[PDB]
Amino acid sequence: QFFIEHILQILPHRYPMLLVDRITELQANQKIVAYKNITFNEDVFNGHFPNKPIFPGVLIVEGMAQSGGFLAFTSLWGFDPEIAKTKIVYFMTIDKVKFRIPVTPGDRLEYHLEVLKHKGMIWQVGGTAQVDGKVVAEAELKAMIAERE
Amino acid sequence: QFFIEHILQILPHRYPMLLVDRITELQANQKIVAYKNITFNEDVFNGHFPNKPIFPGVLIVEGMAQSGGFLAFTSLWGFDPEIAKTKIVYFMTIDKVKFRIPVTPGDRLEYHLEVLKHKGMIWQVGGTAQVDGKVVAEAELKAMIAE
Amino acid sequence: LQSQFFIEHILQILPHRYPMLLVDRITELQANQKIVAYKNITFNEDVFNGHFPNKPIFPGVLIVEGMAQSGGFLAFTSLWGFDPEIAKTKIVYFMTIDKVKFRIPVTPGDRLEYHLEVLKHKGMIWQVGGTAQVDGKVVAEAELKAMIAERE
Amino acid sequence: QSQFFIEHILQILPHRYPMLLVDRITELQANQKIVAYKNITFNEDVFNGHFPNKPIFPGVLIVEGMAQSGGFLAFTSLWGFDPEIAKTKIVYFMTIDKVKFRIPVTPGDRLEYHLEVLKHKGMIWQVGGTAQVDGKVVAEAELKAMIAERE
Amino acid sequence: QSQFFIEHILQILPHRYPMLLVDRITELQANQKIVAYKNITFNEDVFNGHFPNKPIFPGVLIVEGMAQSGGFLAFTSLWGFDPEIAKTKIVYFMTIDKVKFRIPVTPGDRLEYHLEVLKHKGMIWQVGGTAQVDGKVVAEAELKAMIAERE
Amino acid sequence: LQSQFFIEHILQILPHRYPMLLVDRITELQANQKIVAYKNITFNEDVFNGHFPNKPIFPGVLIVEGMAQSGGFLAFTSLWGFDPEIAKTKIVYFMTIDKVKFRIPVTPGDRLEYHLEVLKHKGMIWQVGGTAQVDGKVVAEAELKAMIAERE
Ligand SMILES: [Cl-]
Ligand SMILES: [Cl-]
Ligand SMILES: [Cl-]
Ligand SMILES: [Cl-]
Ligand SMILES: [Cl-]
Ligand SMILES: [Cl-]
Repeated sequence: QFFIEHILQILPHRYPMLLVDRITELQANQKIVAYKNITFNEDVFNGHFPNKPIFPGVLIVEGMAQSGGFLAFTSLWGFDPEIAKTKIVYFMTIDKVKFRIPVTPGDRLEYHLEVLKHKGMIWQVGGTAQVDGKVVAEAELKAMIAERE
Repeated sequence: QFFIEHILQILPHRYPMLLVDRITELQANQKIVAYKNITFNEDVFNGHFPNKPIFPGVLIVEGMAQSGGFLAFTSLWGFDPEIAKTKIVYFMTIDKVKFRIPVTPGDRLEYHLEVLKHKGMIWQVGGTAQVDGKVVAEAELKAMIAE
Repeated sequence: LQSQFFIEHILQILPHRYPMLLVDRITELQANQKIVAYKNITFNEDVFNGHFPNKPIFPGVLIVEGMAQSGGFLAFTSLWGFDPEIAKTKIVYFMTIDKVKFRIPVTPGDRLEYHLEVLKHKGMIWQVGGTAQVDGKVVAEAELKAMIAERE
Repeated sequence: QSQFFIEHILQILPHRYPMLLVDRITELQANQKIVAYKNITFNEDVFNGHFPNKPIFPGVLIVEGMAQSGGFLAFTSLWGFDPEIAKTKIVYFMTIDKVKFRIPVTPGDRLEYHLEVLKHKGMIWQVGGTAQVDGKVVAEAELKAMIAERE
Repeated sequence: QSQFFIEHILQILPHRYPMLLVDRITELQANQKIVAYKNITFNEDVFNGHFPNKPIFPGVLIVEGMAQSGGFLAFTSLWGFDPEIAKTKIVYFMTIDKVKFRIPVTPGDRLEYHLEVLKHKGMIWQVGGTAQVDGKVVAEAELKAMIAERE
Repeated sequence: LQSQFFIEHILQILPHRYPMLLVDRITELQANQKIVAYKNITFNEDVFNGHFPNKPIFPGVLIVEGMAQSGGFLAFTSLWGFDPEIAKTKIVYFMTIDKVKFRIPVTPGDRLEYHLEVLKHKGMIWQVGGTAQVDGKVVAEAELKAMIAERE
């Protein structure tokens, strides 16, 4: 399990684009289960939408991407902050995205990603986003890990 | 239950000071149980503290005051959005608060409040704030509803 | 229906608001066919504080979002024309997103131009596909299916 | 020293925007008392939600400002003015008692903190005092906070 | 009235967060002058980038506050405290001149705007004055605005 | 010293940060003489929340700020070329603003182009004057004097 502090040392993302609060499950080269809490106290809700708070679907995808990248990175180098700073995880494609249920404040947005296939630095992950056991979204993504600036 | 939509119709608090996401239990003139999710994606963490996100203890208290306010608006006027939209809430007193465990991103901050006393618009309640079944804080407070 | 709309008009049709209204101006609009709009990218946006420190890159998912909002404007006005009163009773919902591909990173100073075309539409169901471009170059491409839903 | 400005507060207190609620220190006696203040203006984010059409500086933030006042007094009383030592320290609230709000604080108010040390041992400080506007008391509070090395 | 609080300023000026830069009106003489102020606190977003580790209220925002004060003066002089009519007008500023900055403004400062009508002909208002902190002239500037119909 | 600089470069020269860095890219630069730069204007900027609701207008005073920052970039690079270690120790202070005229309101979707020339300069004191332009038209005019000083 990894907490926000650990996440912050692996991912370069910061406020307000770090969308993973905690990692509950992690199997190298296999899968990951992480989540992000959804609360009203988030700036996005001011505009999406007034008097009707709905967590953006694209951000649910961004959350799945971040989880997948965290998976791809730790599988290769484990918990290594120094190496994390020397790498970039670039998302090339995203496909098969489907939104079934709206995520709102109060929900625990859980990400479930598994490694579909990986060769070299190219990693393809897929899975779902869930709230209390039900699939609220699904998607497949492909990332490329490379050397930073 | 009362979801955020409902909460917004009763409490006048708005971003970034509305600190209750959902109401799980309510019993007029008795008690209320609600909660707020804590995530890194909240502006308060930029300054509290950099590299060490800790949900402010005073905001935990504010969240309990708000939970008690909801119970007060409802015990008073039931769920009546139009009477509510004309009021605001003022903090009167806060006492006997203790912080046991720090609340952080990933935590589900559950509020437990019971009414200790009340007269007219002045309400006194007390209880705790809990994370995964454990008490992270205790407090008592008195607020006033006003036109 | 005109073919050019400014932020004043976008605000009357779309429900999105700060910081999630990612379309600044509509330059071309063909009912039931296509729309060409754009969003200016500037460092002065909160998103860059966290994506990323010292290296501002506009989130690929937001590029898609801007594409969806552009398509939503096209879908709505393709049916009711510029009608604020009705627009305020409808909300465009996207059900799917496919074949998204990011080719070039978008950065402050860029003029992110959205190019969406109507692949299929029946009733309130709209399927759109297209690209996001900067200086005539494709920076991303996507396909999305949306639903014109009732706000209440 | 007895007077300190925002430059000095920033070097001592760990708090940062939008949670640094002390703008200036007008006087302080080591291990004894500190007088400081925070300017309240409409141009502050909390006002968007507290409350629309009626800007009222949150009561719990006045308490927060008093605590930070105490923290500054605590830190300088232990290590004097030492930024390098202070940069890795954090401050945890332990308890809050007998607080009472008497007058709403609004934009244009100069919120003045008055804290006195009621007891302190090691990293644990118990301060007590008031928040004043135009020489009048708007709030009272007693609180215990702990200075801790960040780990 | 002679003194207007944030509540009143909100009903007269269209400006909102984070561009409403006047917190209270302490003096107001129809067609002659106005004295108002805005508190300066660290808890303001602008200090995040102007400048990190050195909070200095932007000079262009001091002029803005001065302009806002001039506008209130002009509007109230024509129709008094009338929120209803206020919503149908705009105070378009055409020129700014002779502005000099003497002392930087920092968190903890009380920025007091001192403006006076230099000329009023038809829908054109010319105002000038200074920004002061604790009796000291911090900035001066002249501004010209046009009263028009809100669209 | 080149004549085209991007945000990553501007970030390494000017001390300004969000939400007060109002220059996104430099398109032209002549040491000690002139500079042409620009800032993209988008609805997705916090300042529009209050200036004004339902009618986004980029504040005129912020246009002068942008002109000053472009000037600042000119001054720094003229003085020390592209030098991040030395620039990092400085800040910029406004001294005077003059002859500012606001001819056309700037709104989301506009590309605010700054055109400044060095009127006078000696040491850390720089005096510049020029215009702010949108699609070839003069949107604003201004003259200003600024000083570069150690953050001490
Ligand atoms: Cl959505
Ligand atoms: Cl705390
Ligand atoms: Cl991205
Ligand atoms: Cl309060
Ligand atoms: Cl300045
Ligand atoms: Cl303006």
